[PDB]
Amino acid sequence: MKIGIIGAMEEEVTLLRDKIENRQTISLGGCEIYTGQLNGTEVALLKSGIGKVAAALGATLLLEHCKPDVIINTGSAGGLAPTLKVGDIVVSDEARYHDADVTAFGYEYGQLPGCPAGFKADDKLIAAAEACIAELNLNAVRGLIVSGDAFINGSVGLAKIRHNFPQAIAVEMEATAIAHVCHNFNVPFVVVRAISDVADQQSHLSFDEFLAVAAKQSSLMVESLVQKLAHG
Amino acid sequence: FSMKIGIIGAMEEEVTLLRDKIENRQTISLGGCEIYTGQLNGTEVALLKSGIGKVAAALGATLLLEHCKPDVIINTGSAGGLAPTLKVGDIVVSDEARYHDADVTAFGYEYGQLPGCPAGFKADDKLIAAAEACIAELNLNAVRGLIVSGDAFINGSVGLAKIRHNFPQAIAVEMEATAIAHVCHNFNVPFVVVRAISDVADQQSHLSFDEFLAVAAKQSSLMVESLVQKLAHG
Ligand SMILES: Nc1ncnc2c(CN3C[C@H](CSCc4ccccc4)[C@@H](O)C3)c[nH]c12
Ligand SMILES: Nc1ncnc2c(CN3C[C@H](CSCc4ccccc4)[C@@H](O)C3)c[nH]c12
Repeated sequence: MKIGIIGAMEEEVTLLRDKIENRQTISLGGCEIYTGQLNGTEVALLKSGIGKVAAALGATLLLEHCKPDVIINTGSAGGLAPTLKVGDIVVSDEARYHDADVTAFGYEYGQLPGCPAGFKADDKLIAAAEACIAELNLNAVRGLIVSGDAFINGSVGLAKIRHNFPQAIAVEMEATAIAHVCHNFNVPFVVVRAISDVADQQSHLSFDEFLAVAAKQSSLMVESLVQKLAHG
Repeated sequence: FSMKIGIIGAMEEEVTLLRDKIENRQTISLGGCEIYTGQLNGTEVALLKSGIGKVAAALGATLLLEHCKPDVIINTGSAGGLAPTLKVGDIVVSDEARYHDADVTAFGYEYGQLPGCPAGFKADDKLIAAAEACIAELNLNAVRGLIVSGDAFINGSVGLAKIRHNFPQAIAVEMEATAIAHVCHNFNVPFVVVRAISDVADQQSHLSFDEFLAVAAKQSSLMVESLVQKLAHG
């Protein structure tokens, strides 16, 4: 069993990179993949870069060169669910683009042609993440995570997300692109991210202040998740 | 006699004319995409049908580069016209490509720019020069300039007005070119976009698109055919 892990930023993957033993680095298409073992479990950790295209490019390389069994997308997120606080965990049951619009041709808002309207996260991965959450006494929410190529900062951008996706629990920039690539290769995925901000007019300040905490929380969750998946 | 020209279009109607002209055609099926290998009037080509939108294009482009290692990439297909002098059927050639829907301006990046990327991706001078030569030789109407991409079909209202405000110099809008440019940038692969106008991205864009996609696909395909020939044999 080989678990794939994707994070956008150095800050989001560095704690995990530090823990990978028998570590090698694949440098390709402007991405880095760190292979080896995380607490005795085979992993391949991609630092993708920010945004949908970076993520898609990276995920494609990871799948092709490492052939992981499953994909875990980690990192920070803007919280949208009312009970989320900075540091809290969000688990995808599903990922959708909040910025895709071909509704003029009768696709669902956020759906692109040739894709499902949303991408369903894997039930077994979700169950394992929720067990870890319980064992670690974490505050978490499970639900729709929406992705776009914009940093959300209140105002019109937030209003548009609330309009189209009142049920969305968090917003970020890579998860759906990762889900989309996984869909095309029939690879199970889950998103396990931690809240850095709440996507409002204070989101820039909050993010600067709480990215470190979000990166730590998400990484600790991912470590626990990898362990649970490999060793029950 | 040793070059391989990569060509990318999103939709079947955009690649079908080119696909039909491929000698010794074969098909590679991978990651939900198709790549047609063979020769086009004697020049080795690899033609990708990527599907629609930024991720589809990125996934497709990555596979094409990894599996086929083309020397250059030509992005073909339709676009919404933004430049005044553009009519349906006319050619657009990219000088450069920017995301019209990327916004990390909150952290001081230029509008359209993603962190880790240049603010826009420049098309290859030689590729552009040859595209401009084919335009003269074919006696076509064309504009060269900035082409912008996003994951939305543009249909007037705020959608169009926002693009025109943020990119007053943009000459066309579509949904794959910048994703392709971005992937090519990361692999150090020269690209050019050579598309043809199907609509003017206004209230009427959906009707205009349905009506003039065939014309767009024809005119773009003709241009790519001449371009491949020019790149291969001067
Ligand atoms: N409010 C928000 N909107 C969109 N995404 C997020 C995220 C998740 N991220 C965090 C990452 C950074 S956003 C742009 C950026 C670039 C350089 C420095 C700081 C921030 C990007 O990979 C997506 C947290 N809060 C968000
Ligand atoms: N007004 C416009 N906005 C964005 N893109 C375009 C384009 C270029 N295309 C044409 C392609 C189709 S747009 C979405 C779509 C979906 C199903 C059926 C028809 C069109 C997509 O690859 C981007 C032409 N006019 C456009």
